[PDB]
Amino acid sequence: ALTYRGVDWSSVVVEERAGVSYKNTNGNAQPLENILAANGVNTVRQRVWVNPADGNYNLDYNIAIAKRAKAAGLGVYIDFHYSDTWADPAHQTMPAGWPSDIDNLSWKLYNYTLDAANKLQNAGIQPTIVSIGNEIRAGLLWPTGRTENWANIARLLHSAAWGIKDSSLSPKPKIMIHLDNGWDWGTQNWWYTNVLKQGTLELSDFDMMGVSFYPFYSSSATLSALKSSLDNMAKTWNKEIAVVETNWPISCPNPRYSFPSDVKNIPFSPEGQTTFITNVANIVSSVSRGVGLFYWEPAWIHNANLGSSCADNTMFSQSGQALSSLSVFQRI
Ligand SMILES: *[C@@H]1O[C@H](CO)[C@@H](O)[C@H](O)[C@H]1NC(C)=O
Repeated sequence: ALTYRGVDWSSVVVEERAGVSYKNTNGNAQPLENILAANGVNTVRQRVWVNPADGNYNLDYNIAIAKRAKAAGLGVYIDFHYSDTWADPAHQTMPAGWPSDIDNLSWKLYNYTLDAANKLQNAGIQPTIVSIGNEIRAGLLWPTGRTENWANIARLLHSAAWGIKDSSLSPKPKIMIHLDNGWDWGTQNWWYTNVLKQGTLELSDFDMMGVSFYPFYSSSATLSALKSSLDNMAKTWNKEIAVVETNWPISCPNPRYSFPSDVKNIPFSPEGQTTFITNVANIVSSVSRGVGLFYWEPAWIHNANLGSSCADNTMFSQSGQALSSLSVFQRI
């Protein structure tokens, strides 16, 4: 049913360079991209940073792994953070060297996006999806695009979108706007309504609405709330929808927040991951134009808790072997 069955495998080269040797469920060594493909994955998400000091996740880093994904028959979803480091609702740090005034920043954002798009094209990489920003619920490129400067945000997003549209990418990618807390209809509605009413960024400027959906940052993240929120988003703007980030723990000794009521019966184990992922996938599929699901960093074994309060959210053993839960992508 789902058009996109994927995972964010951004850390792949970082882990291989750290000595990780990935193995299939049979226990035999095999390139990660091939393991993913063999398990049903058809798309990989990758975070792109502007000028990270150590080079990890910069454009060259992404082109190299995108080529590998392409060779494994996997489509590529480019996630522009528009920052030199992690971009999230609490951090949208201006890339070093970029101007702060809206006129010039908008132009810089356009140039950067256009440039990156053309470089991807020249490398033979045509991403199927491109998000202009990562979880920009509180805006982007702070403080210039910090909420509530809806006028600046809409303008910046318009420039980013057209940087892609004016590029040489062929075929062109679907343009996505990504917000966190997919279950929170109030915030989704508040954000899109205020951004779209500015008159610069138009509905026709983008194609997809992506949301993050995690069970360990609030008990309000129920499957029912996700369903209702996505249904509302679909009926209001009728754009393709996708859960672009999600996790389920195989181990969670002491959570910082209570888990959502409709998932408390799901065990912390590979079997549990299979159940949770399949259920989230089917919630998306039950939504008008719900087309994708992406698990976040299933193979980052050296960062098992993946920034959450739960101990282990990966889908691979500490020795680098794919767990039984990875084949879930063959059934959604
Ligand atoms: C954007 O690129 C154009 C053409 O290369 C250049 O003239 C302009 O100065 C750039 N804008 C910014 C703010 O970098």
